[PDB]
Amino acid sequence: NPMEAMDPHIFYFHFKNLRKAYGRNESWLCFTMEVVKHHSPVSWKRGVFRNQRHAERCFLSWFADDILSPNTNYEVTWYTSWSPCPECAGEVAEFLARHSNVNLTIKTARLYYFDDTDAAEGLRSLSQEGASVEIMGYKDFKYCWENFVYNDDEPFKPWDGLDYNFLDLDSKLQEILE
Ligand SMILES: [Zn+2]
Repeated sequence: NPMEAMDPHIFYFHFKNLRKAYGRNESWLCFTMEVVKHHSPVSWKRGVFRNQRHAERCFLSWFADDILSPNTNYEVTWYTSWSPCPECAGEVAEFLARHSNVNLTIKTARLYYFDDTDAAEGLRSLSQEGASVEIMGYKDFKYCWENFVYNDDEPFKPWDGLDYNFLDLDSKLQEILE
């Protein structure tokens, strides 16, 4: 179901942190995962998810059906193009509350297009369930380029406005969470 990496043009298009930019009708989810008991990690998995159900649900389906074992722990990290929608966000926090051997860190390139108060709550329900929510910065984009993109060993070229858009996004995110 999931992919290993994505085409460089899909990365630069869906992961540009232009807070308000339509054309991104899909939601992409880069993930990395560490499976571990009570010592060091005994395995790991990374990959990419696209919308085809949202990309969030395509993860939880694949994850539960193929990976989740009751006597093992999971350190999951998400890099999403759009921040998770209210419906998926609630279904993740419900998963998080029932599965304590899973910890999630969500980094998003963007929040939402409109100021939906609905969406700010799902982002809060997530945080209340122990999940870590943050806005992707230069280092996160750089990390996704090197790990989830067929980059052909080309450097990550940051776009104009990266830091400025992240700054406006991290501001709005912090107000949501507190
Ligand atoms: Zn969603």
